[PDB]
Amino acid sequence: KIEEGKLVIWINGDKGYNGLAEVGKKFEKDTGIKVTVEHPDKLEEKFPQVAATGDGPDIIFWAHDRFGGYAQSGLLAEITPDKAFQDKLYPFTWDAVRYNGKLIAYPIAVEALSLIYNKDLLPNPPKTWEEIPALDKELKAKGKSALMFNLQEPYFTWPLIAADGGYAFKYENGKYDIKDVGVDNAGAKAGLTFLVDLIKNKHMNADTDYSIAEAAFNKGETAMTINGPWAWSNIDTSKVNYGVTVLPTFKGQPSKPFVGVLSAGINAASPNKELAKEFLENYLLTDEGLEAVNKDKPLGAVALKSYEEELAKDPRIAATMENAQKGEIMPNIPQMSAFWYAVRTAVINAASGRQTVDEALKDAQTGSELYRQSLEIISRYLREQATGAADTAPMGASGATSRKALETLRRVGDGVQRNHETAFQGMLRKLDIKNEDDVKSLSRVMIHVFSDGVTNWGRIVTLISFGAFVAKHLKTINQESCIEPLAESITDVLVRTKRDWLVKQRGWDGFVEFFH
Ligand SMILES: COc1ccccc1-c1nccc(COc2ccccc2C[C@@H](Oc2ncnc3sc(-c4ccc(F)cc4)c(-c4ccc(OCCN5CCN(C)CC5)c(Cl)c4C)c23)C(=O)O)n1
Ligand SMILES: OC[C@H]1O[C@H](O[C@H]2[C@H](O)[C@@H](O)[C@@H](O)O[C@@H]2CO)[C@H](O)[C@@H](O)[C@@H]1O
Repeated sequence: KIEEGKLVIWINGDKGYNGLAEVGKKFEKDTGIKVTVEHPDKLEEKFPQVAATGDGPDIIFWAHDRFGGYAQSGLLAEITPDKAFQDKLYPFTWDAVRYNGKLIAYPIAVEALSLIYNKDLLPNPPKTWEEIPALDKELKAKGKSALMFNLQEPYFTWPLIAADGGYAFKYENGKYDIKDVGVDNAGAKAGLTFLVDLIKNKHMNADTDYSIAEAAFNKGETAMTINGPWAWSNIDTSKVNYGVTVLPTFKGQPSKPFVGVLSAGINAASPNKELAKEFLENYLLTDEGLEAVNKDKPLGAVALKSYEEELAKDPRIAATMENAQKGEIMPNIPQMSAFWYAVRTAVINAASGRQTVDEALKDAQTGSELYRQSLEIISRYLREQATGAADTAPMGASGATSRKALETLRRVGDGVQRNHETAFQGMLRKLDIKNEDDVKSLSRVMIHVFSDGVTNWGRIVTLISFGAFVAKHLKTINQESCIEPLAESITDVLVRTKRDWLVKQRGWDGFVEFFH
């Protein structure tokens, strides 16, 4: 479906897309291949939908956090640069784009938020978040405000939520404990409560978004903002005497921004993969290519060592790296999209007063844990049904919920398979499942049948029960390796299509209560 002999690129509208188009024109001059750069709204949400049907751009740019989910869905081509090329970029940038041992994108630049301040209003920035209410009172008396930043995207509030101990997925001993989510701990509550109190005390407004905060800072109305390197170009045009510095501390601890590596992935459905690799390696990831993008909107600390050696001399880049070192590189696990949606809703609801901080972060914790919790129950049920023996591994975090949900699923799911054996057997025979490809075909039908019907626990149990019925068949035909992917497929469609309803039921605790 993607046209051969051209390149279509998607990049966010806050990045240097006109500079990127200049690199595309240089590519066309040599090869005669036209390069079209687009910046659609919500491109990070559109890409997984359109690429799943074989459509979409040839190349997608986004921070690396979204790319593990795309790679898990088979939407990205593996990238295999030679050693000479790999050595030109910092190794930690390649680490950001590695998923299941394979490189799935080219790293471009390292982005971290910093505190940006107007030196003409505030010659010295505040070192702590705690002093911002008094600074706002002093500035309000002269017709100014202390701080405005985007409150609609959780990326900007995360540094404050993480400062006193909030975390997305625990990281210790060089590994993630994906079962350990920290969005509703005391640290996360303290940071979000601080933000909500700034709004309650009229130091900030819940409706402030990217455009509003940018306009206020660039017009000299607010003394400070929180933003990344891409914002510096518009501040330069405004002529505000600005500085870029370390984010304020909270409870004496540094603010911890989630660090993104802007990366370029190649669509697995592209018939232009070799053209895309040539464009990215030999035109974009060069001093001249990155300089073209950087001159339109600054990239941050670029992954290309030769160019970064020059950019690192800029005090704004040193401040960006200082904030990056105090924060953490984002995970790229497929559940990052769910974590971001959950925290986005939590911040918006707490800031507006729709939910208290406790209610908001409890829902965010449920939403963030949903995939792993659902897979634990569904995988265990399918495998024990297929083999006749249960998994001996400990349940882990939220073990009581997992154990009680599995006990409930055994009672209700066994009843579904018993009573509906006729239709289940008839469907299993019509599907003629013999291998991995037949399981993938079953999964596509399963998605639309499940999604279009009514949302209730009885239909959710039927979906999972049919999965167990298929798992028994897979065991019989020596295709036991197909059971875990089937469990992942069932988990995917459940948590993706029914996300809001599942969170509203308190997840699997609601299921246990419903069938008590
Ligand atoms: C109060 O209610 C409850 C309380 C406790 C527990 C359960 C319930 C409950 N509450 C609600 C419903 C049901 C039982 O529903 C069924 C039980 C058995 C069969 C059907 C349905 C309808 C149901 O189906 C599904 N529900 C949810 N997710 C999925 S994903 C999926 C599915 C579909 C195709 C695939 F390839 C793979 C998977 C189906 C599905 C839908 C229809 C199906 O058969 C239709 C008849 N065919 C069979 C084949 N034969 C040759 C011709 C006649 C079958 Cl077998 C399946 C598995 C499906 C529904 O849509 O409501 N139970
Ligand atoms: O707000 C959640 C959002 O955060 C990050 O997105 C950043 C992006 O990394 C920056 O390059 C810039 O565009 O600002 C975005 C925030 O508006 C994550 O990369 C993204 O996945 C997540 O949804």
